[PDB]
Amino acid sequence: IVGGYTCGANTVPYQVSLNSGYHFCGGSLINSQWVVSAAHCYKSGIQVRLGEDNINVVEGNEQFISASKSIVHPSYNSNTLNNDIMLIKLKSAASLNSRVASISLPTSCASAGTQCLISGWGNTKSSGTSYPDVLKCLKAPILSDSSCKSAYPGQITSNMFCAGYLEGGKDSCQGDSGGPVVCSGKLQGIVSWGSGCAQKNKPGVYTKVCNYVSWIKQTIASN
Ligand SMILES: *P(=O)(O)[C@@H](NC(=O)OCc1ccccc1)c1ccc(C(=N)N)cc1
Ligand SMILES: [Ca+2]
Repeated sequence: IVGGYTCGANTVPYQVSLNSGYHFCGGSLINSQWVVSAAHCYKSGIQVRLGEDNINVVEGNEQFISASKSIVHPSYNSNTLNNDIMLIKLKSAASLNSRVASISLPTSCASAGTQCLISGWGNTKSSGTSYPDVLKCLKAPILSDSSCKSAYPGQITSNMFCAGYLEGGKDSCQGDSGGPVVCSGKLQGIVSWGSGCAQKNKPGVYTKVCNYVSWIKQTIASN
């Protein structure tokens, strides 16, 4: 996160760190045994890390649980990033408590103008490269389908929305992928792509999670 602020230890109880020896992506816990993230973050050997604030230090509230499985969206296109969503079932269920908690799924899509919260451990600088330790947060608005298309002619599908500031200066960045965009308590977006980070007229682009609620629900009922 570029241009955001330090969240405060465990104030985003649903934020997940995906680690394969090092944090490579973020995620969102959606129930005792499942995490949603971006399908562009798939690889094998993922250990979900819940209860994290500083990812380089054991501070006491973590649950590190290996992935028993991952299901990348059947229609994921890595080239276009259309359908950038994947589900991660945990080896063991997590103990949910005030500091470790699941986010609820959307029953409706959020519209343009709705302010959300994007969080992650990704790069903070659009200057010399710098990765943090503790979770950064950014409050930011979903933009209009039209400004988003105007900003990326030809690349925005119906499962994509933009969120951010066309002025530049605040955005998500490398390493933030797969993590949350929560608006009014609902996980509405998954951090997916953008052109550079925090640049003028190039906002963050997010998987429109409301489009997948049915697939998610059906997958968790059978896996
Ligand atoms: P994420 O992996 O942290 C990152 N996306 C990533 O680099 O891969 C997708 C990609 C597709 C096409 C060209 C480049 C990258 C990411 C997430 C959010 C932003 C952002 N500016 N909001 C940037 C990169
Ligand atoms: Ca930690």
